[PDB]
Amino acid sequence: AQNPNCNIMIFHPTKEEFNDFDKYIAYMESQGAHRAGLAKIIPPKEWKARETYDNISEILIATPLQQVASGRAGVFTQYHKKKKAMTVGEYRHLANSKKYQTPPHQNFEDLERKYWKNRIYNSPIYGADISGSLFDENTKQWNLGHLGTIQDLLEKECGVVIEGVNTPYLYFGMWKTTFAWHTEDMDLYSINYLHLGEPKTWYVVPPEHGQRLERLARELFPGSSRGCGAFLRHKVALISPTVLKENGIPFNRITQEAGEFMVTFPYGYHAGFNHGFNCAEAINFATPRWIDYGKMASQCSCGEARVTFSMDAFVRILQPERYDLWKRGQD
Ligand SMILES: O=C(O)CNC(=O)C(=O)O
Ligand SMILES: [Mg+2]
Ligand code: NI
Ligand SMILES: [Zn+2]
Repeated sequence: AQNPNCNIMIFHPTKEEFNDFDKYIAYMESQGAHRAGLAKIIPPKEWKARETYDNISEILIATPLQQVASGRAGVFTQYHKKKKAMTVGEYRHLANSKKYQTPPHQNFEDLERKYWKNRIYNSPIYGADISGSLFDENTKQWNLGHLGTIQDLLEKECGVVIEGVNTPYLYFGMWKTTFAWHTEDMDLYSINYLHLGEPKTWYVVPPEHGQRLERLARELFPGSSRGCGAFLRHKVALISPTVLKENGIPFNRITQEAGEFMVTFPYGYHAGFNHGFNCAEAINFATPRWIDYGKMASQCSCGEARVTFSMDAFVRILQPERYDLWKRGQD
């Protein structure tokens, strides 16, 4: 078995190897990459997502989110308070302000220490889930707005034709902006490209150990657990590496820098934070190996997680029994 310790793998495709997306994903899995839950892909040196970022300030963040924390430094929840709309230009200025900017630090490790020590005492502002793309239409390789769609994968593998579309989303982050512990909708893959700015640190639990994380989460957030049988789908809970180590949960960490892709694999729980002002683009995708994870994916039926038009069809076809009760939570 390849990659038996479930380490995060880093790949350096040639421009020749960067032409066929599906084939490269299947290559990485041949080498065991999926066992970690997360992989890094460094694009060929000749490749570019676009010519420059010089004119992005006019993108609108219609609902910036202030991420308010509650709990203790290593075990907290976050709630997203909606703020007034601002442009990317206004957001970048805010991120660079004395109140919100990255503090002085020695290296990524000192900064990680400062994040876990101090996150709860601040409320950084996140521009999340903004439909759109920053890839130039002329970028033919690994363009997240030109991937084959999950609906087309389900059609090719299973023969069924369903409604829905699959498009990317932009994320604008600042120091301390945080993504809570989660897997993707329907335990899909994701791919995330860091277009510009400061790094993003990731934590990930191997898929084969995801239930260990869930059992810890039920112990640490007991009333959330009683309220919903899949409350990590609400994307509100954080658990530090120190706490994970104290409770024997297998995990890994890695820092993504500007110009790099990350792939998350089905049922790979992940969480993380941003080091300073940045812009990432991400989209879900599927492969044939995903289908069985889609069938087995947990769902939020308490009604908090409240998910897409396109996820409806996935639930209807892959989880017909749940269909019913799940759409009661989503209506
Ligand atoms: O970048 C972020 O804020 C969150 N991204 C992801 O969870 C992802 O790409 O799966
Ligand atoms: Mg613009
Ligand atoms: Ni994710
Ligand atoms: Zn729920």
